[PDB]
Amino acid sequence: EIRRKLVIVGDGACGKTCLLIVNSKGTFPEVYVPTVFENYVADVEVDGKHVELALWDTAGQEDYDRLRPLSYPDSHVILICFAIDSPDSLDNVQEKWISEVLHFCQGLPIILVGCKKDLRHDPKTIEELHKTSQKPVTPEQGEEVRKKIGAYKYLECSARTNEGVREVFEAATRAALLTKTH
Ligand SMILES: Nc1nc2c(ncn2[C@@H]2O[C@H](COP(=O)(O)OP(=O)(O)OP(O)(O)=S)[C@@H](O)[C@H]2O)c(=O)[nH]1
Ligand SMILES: [Mg+2]
Repeated sequence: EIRRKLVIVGDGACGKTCLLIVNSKGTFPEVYVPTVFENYVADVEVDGKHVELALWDTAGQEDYDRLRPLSYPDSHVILICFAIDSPDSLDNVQEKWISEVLHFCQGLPIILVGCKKDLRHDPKTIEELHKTSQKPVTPEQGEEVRKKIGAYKYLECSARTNEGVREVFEAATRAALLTKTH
């Protein structure tokens, strides 16, 4: 039995829990419950190998800054997430999340994950951001941040539509199988 540990971090409401549950359970949560700390598990098949990937969900809320790092030890891959309909959430990837991850997870592969990809072209979302002179995050913007934080890959996904959800955890599992070779 091959076992690896994934930890997902990023701003509150950036869409971490919905990504984990859609990958592992296969249904979008009908109701929104802010996370404190939860652990899931998913069978991931990449390159003929079956990996039991432990999904360590964390609190994006800054009120839970203190106890969040208890999730990090013995991690094999880190997903730092942001919401594509929130440029501010991509800022916090650089301003908060990379500093924390690097304090506790020296030498790990990081996948930068743009969540809520379905909201980029959402006419409702575009109109609402345009009111505050904001635009949804572009793939080029995520690509530059990926490069600046030294993230291995940048992947865009939508838990809502299940677009690019599998590609996130397949890349994460491959990365985790390199981090530890036993
Ligand atoms: N449109 C869209 N909405 C999403 C998606 N994923 C999550 N959401 C919405 O965003 C909100 C936050 O979802 P959630 O996954 O709980 O964020 P989180 O990062 O876990 O939030 P927290 O526990 O750190 S406070 C919810 O209202 C949910 O419906 C997505 O892929 N597309
Ligand atoms: Mg959550």
